[PDB]
Amino acid sequence: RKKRPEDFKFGKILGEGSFSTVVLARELATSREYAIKILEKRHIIKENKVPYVTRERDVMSRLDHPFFVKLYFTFQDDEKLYFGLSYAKNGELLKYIRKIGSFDETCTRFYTAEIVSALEYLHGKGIIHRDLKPENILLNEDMHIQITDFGTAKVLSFVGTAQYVSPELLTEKSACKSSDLWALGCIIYQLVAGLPPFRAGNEYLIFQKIIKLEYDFPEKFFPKARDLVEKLLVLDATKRLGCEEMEGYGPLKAHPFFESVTWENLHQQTPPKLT
Ligand SMILES: COc1cc2ncc3c(N)nc4c(C)c(N)ccc4c3c2cc1OC
Repeated sequence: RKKRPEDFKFGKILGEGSFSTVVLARELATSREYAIKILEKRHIIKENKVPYVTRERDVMSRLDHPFFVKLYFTFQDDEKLYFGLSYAKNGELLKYIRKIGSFDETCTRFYTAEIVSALEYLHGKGIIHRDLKPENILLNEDMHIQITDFGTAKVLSFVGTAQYVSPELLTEKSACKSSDLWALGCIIYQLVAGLPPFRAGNEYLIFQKIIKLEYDFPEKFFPKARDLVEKLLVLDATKRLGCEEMEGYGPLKAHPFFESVTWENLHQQTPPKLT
C-alpha cells in the first residue's frame, strides 16, 4: 500500500529548506494535492540530522488536530525520503500581515485564539514547537490556520528565529512549553503593530534587546491586546500566562481580550475577512 514517486505529478517548489525541499504534488489516482517534503538521505546522514528528521516524522505522526499540518504518508526511493503533508492553500500568515499591513482587533482576536487553541492542544501532548512564527502558521483554503514545521520540535539545544527567541534560551540554553508562549506574545504584537517587537541591525543586537526586554507599544495598539502581550512577554518563564506554574490554559483563555471568543468550535466558525 506504499506510495511511490511515480504516483504523483510533481509541480512547484513550495519551500526550500536547508536539509529539505517541499514540492506541491498531485496524486494521480485521487487527484488530491499534497505538500510533499523531500529529503536526500546522504545529505541528512552527512549532516548528522537523522535524529532531527526522525523526531520530526514521529511528532507530526502523533498530530490529529485541524489547526495542525497532517502527515498523510511516507515512502522513499534509493536517494530520497518523502513526507506526504497537508497542503495549505492560502500560504503563510506572514504573507497577509504584509499585504494588509496590520490586523484589526476582530481578525487579531480570531487568529490569535486559533493559535492559543492550537498550542493548548500541542502542549497537552507534551510537545514543544520552539520555532513558532508567522512563516510557520499557514492558512488553508478556508482561511483557518495550519501550523507546520516540526523539524525543531521537542518531546518532554536548538534555537529558533532570532526575533522570536525566548530569553531563557539565551540565558540558560533552556526551552520549555512557556517558550512557545513567548513566541505567541511576539506574534500577537506583530499582528497588531505589523512588526515583531524586537528588531535590530544584527542577531547579536536582537538578542540583546530580548534579554533586556527592550520594546515598545504603538499608541494605536489595542489595549486589552497590549495587556495580554505584556503577560506573555515576561522574562521569567514561570510567570507567562499559560505555562503550568500559572495554572495553564484556563487563565489564558479567560483573558479579557478573548472575552468575545467561543473556544468550543473555532475550527468550524467562518474566519473574519482580512481587511
Ligand atoms: C500555497 O502556499 C503554500 C502552501 C504550503 N502548504 C503546506 C506546507 C507544508 N505542509 N509544509 C511546509 C513546510 C514544512 C516548509 N518547510 C515550507 C512550506 C510548507 C507548506 C506550504 C507553503 C506554501 O507557500 C509558502
